[PDB]
Amino acid sequence: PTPKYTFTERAAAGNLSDAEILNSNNPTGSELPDESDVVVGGAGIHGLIYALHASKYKPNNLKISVIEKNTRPGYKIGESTLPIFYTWCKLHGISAAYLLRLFGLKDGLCFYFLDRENQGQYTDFCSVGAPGLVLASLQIERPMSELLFTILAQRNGVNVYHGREVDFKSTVVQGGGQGNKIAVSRGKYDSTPKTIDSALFVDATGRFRQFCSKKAPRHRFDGWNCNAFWGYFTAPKDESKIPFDLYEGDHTNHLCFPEGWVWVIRLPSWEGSPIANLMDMVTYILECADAGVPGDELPSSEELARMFGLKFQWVTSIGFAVRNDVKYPEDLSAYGTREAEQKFNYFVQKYELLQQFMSNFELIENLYGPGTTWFIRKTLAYQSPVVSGPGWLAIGDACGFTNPLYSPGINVGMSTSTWAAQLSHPIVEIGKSAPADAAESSIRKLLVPYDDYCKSLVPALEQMNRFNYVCYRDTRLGPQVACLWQFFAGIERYLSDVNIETFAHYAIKWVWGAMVPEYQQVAQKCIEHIETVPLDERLPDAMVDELLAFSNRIKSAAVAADDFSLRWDAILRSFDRSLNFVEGKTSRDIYTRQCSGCGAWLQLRPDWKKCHSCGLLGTEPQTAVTFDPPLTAEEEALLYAAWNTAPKYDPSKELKLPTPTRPA
Ligand SMILES: Cc1cc2nc3c(=O)[nH]c(=O)nc-3n(C[C@H](O)[C@H](O)[C@H](O)COP(=O)(O)OP(=O)(O)OC[C@H]3O[C@@H](n4cnc5c(N)ncnc54)[C@H](O)[C@@H]3O)c2cc1C
Ligand SMILES: CC1(C)c2[nH]c3ccccc3c2C[C@@]23CN4CCC[C@]4(C[C@@H]12)C(=O)N3
Ligand SMILES: CC1(C)c2[nH]c3ccccc3c2C[C@@]23CN4CCC[C@]4(C[C@@H]12)C(=O)N3
Ligand SMILES: [Cl-]
Ligand SMILES: [Zn+2]
Repeated sequence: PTPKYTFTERAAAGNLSDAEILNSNNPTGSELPDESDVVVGGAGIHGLIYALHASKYKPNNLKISVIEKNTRPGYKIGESTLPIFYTWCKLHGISAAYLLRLFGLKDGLCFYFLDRENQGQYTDFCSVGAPGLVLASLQIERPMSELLFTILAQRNGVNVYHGREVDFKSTVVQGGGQGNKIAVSRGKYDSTPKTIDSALFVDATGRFRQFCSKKAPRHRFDGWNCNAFWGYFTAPKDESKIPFDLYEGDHTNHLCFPEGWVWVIRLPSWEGSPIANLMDMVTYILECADAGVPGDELPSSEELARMFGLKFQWVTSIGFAVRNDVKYPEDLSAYGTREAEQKFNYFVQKYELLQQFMSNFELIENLYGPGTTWFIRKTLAYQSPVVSGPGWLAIGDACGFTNPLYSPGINVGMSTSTWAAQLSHPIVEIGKSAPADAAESSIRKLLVPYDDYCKSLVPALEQMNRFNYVCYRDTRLGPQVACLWQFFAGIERYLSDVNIETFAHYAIKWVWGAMVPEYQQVAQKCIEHIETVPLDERLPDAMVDELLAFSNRIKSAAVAADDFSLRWDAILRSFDRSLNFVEGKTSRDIYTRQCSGCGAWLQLRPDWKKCHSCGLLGTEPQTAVTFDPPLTAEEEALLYAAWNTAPKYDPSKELKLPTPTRPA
């Protein structure tokens, strides 16, 4: 495809504001419709996942308008995504060759556990992603992902209006398909608000809970909660001075310690780019995805920046997520002038390994505009008690949230988004096909499983977070108990079978394994023991002994019961085939490599000879995956064959669950 500069030229020709050039790509047009089936408040990632999944699940059935108050896709924290998310992208027609032009490569999760009372000591837990011919995971800049999903939505009959705000004071939401009247303005100053008459409202306003907070107060869990503070840093090409052995920048890296943990995420940034130019670049990438352009013939990230007049750079997202029962010194003005800055630099110098690590990174000033060098957010975890009701439902963060750790936010949260997308078709049709009282009753009953799933979802994620946090207080519990159980219970068994039709059903069965019984039994023994040791104390060695032995005893039976064949010793660096810990083990599969030219991390596959980020040609041999233990040519061919394309929908197939096989 020859690249078009439609939006760049349209914007210049009419001197269009940012929201005006975006809204001009709507199928219905730049202005709001009088009527719609579904109005979605908020075009965060979940508002857009919802609209894309709803229209793709059953095309040309629902008219859907998304209202987003940001004039353009705004900054958001929450950048790490997982195989289920990529699979969802691939099911919606965008595979890794195209996604990697926009987003950073993620190849598994690695953890380093720092000893507090013995500064310099650490242990690790390392896993891998997948071969480039199986799948990828992504590190996404959220203004870019929201742009990609806006454009994809508009190309699929969904209207998306930026710079428009739902007025939750004058909006009327009523049940039984009688009719919502959603008030949409450009802000509180706006004299001329519009109304969209509609059947269903979707609250996707995130943590702001702008609608469902009117139906129930925010709910907090017992015990400590968490705070976060973070910033953006350079991404070094040469990672060899990082003080951890075998560190790799294309993992989501976790630096863990008694008070909490630090995320390290390498991802490219498009900040400084004009919005119209970005629309042309994204539109071109989708046209390339439509045409099936091979990766080696697709222009590199940097070439796209030159082609469309964009700004491109590599940055590292580094942040703290710590408990809110930590004791800070009263005076912290030696570490900065803002609180977020102060607590960040204070915590860095509390750990010699953190200070040594951070000394490889240079701080970026105001990457996302003024005032954005530092971020802080306090009291992270919460739950919405009421997530649906007559005329409305809520998705994503508006239902609840726990912690950045293991990225439940996007990757687990999309179970609600996609299930709600599927549920919306009968909800609207019920309203159009039955009188009001019966419609409201039938819809209420239809939504009981959605309400009940949501009600139980956040508490299970909360216990998962506390399980990991308490085990992060010891350098043996962290890797050998918490991480081991998360990956065993939460690895996505049978993901290669998921399609558009089964996706919501599969996703709600995942929950990162947090509902698995043996997982909760180990999680409860650990939490019950460790929560009785004050944070400023070291866990007694006998307590670690007892917990480690308990976990390994439950583990052996649950592992034996699982009927899913996995090369566990190839996927977890520190464990053998039966998930036994091996003290010195170091052998794992190798799926990635770092570009000698630009530093970007690449997936190994024979048909990707050039770097997708800068276009530099690597040597042919480098494209060879290393399987340890080895695979035959047939075993390798059989692997890649399973992951080529998703299966057609068979209404007689039993859905195979991601969680491990029950013992019974
Ligand atoms: C420190 C931290 C780190 C995290 N890291 C990760 C991670 O690595 N991976 C991960 O998966 N998750 C992560 N999360 C969680 C993640 O950020 C959220 O789960 C995710 O962004 C939820 O997005 P959403 O679409 O639900 O809401 P949001 O992205 O918050 O979108 C809400 C939207 O609603 C709009 N809006 C609000 N009011 C109105 C109105 N009246 N009219 C119109 N529009 C309105 C806002 O402008 C906004 O665009 C992290 C969270 C935190 C706090
Ligand atoms: C299931 C998968 C998405 C996955 N989910 C994880 C969760 C936590 C830690 C590691 C993983 C992995 C690595 C896997 C294991 N599978 C072996 C055959 C195909 C596949 C898919 C992929 C692979 O190549 N790598
Ligand atoms: C298992 C089932 C009760 C179910 N449980 C859910 C939970 C959440 C969301 C959706 C579902 C569904 C829909 C299913 C999926 N199954 C495919 C083969 C037979 C069956 C039974 C039924 C079917 O036809 N529809
Ligand atoms: Cl993650
Ligand atoms: Zn390169």
